[PDB]
Amino acid sequence: HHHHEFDHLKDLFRDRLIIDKVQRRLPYMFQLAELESSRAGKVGMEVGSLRERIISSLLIYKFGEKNVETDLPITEPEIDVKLFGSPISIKTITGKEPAGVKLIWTVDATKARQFLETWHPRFDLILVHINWSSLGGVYYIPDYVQQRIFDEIGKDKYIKLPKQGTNPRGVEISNEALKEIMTDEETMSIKIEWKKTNVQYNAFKRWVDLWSEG
Amino acid sequence: DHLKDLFRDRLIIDKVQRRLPYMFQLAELESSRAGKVGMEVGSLRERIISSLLIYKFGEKNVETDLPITEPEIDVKLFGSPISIKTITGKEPAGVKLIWTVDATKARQFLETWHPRFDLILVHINWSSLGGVYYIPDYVQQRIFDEIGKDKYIKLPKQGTNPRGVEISNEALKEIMTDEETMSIKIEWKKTNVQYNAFKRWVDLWSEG
DNA sequence: GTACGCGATG
DNA sequence: CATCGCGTAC
Ligand SMILES: [Cl-]
Ligand SMILES: [Cl-]
Ligand code: NA
Ligand code: NA
Repeated sequence: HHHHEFDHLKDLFRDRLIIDKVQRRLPYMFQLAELESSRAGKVGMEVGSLRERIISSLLIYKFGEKNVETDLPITEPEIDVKLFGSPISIKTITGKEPAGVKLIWTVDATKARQFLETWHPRFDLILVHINWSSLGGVYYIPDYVQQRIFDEIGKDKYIKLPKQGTNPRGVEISNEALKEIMTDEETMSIKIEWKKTNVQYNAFKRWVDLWSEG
Repeated sequence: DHLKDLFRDRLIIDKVQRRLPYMFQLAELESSRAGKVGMEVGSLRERIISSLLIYKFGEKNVETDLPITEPEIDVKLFGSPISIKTITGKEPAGVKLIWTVDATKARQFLETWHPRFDLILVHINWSSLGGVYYIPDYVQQRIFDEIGKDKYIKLPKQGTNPRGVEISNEALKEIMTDEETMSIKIEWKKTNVQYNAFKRWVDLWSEG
């Protein structure tokens, strides 16, 4: 179709046109996502679900709709999209460096410990490190990189349980494990300067107009 | 806060009955994956209800500038906080008062919380009958006073993977069916509407 | 009944 | 160190 771009993830990350489009436009697209996922200028966690659409759409752009399977139930653990049948986890995180990234959105103490004792990395990860007005990047972290680090340090150092007596939102990858998987030689990245654009937008207008018309 | 006006104005009621299902269907279409609806649909439904308030009562009288992580309060109407909640089913069940699963913090909530704010509860029942309910703070408080915190508030069940502290189904039934609660009946009829979530973004990648 | 998605911000 | 939003479906 007319919106097609003229180890598949390796190919994506080395494609010069993809690199240029991501560097030039990912900030703008992510800014539209946040403008649609906020209230009083504060961004909701649900922005992640919209950013995920944007990243899956990059895959469709390069590889074609026939080769990207987006039809995964929204509550599926980990896997967000498949590329030529191969599962991909997408994660997004804002900060000077990524911190506190979740592996599962479970807070119950018993279920969290069950996860710690059973989970290991299985899926290729696309991690977007957002750092507004500064430098971040998008990272392709192969399943085997995650497995290497997990094998080396063990579950008890890789996985951080929710802290009891606080109000958290899930089981996290440890900050040390995250930094190690992001910086492995076999991890690929596109660096991004997250420059903001003067784009505005009132979330309520569409709906007020639908109430008012006719 | 004049919310009773919305529930007594025949003309606005008619627009709500004719248009709420369509708008809520769009919200679901934009909050799904593989045709399964995400919890975040509630945040978009809330925007639709706040917009109804803006239309009925005026921009000047509806404050929407509340942080997205504010507990309970979603909007203010003539200065008065309003909680908006949405729920799908044959009857409303398992509705959250706070999105805390931690056992200790959930207990603390149980021990300290009481109803304070007017509630707009939207009961969605696709292809059947539901409604929009205005449940005044005083109705919630009266039921809470009669049955007590331990019958009104349901703690997250330990050893399961839930999402928060709930109003009990007993309490929800009582506040919904109270004589002083007002409602607009809604026939939740689906409309033929085509939409693809990814198209916008694929097209922007191509244009970019 | 019980499974589960999405991180930003004090 | 910590705080909090949003229910569906299975
Ligand atoms: Cl991960
Ligand atoms: Cl309530
Ligand atoms: Na994800
Ligand atoms: Na709400």
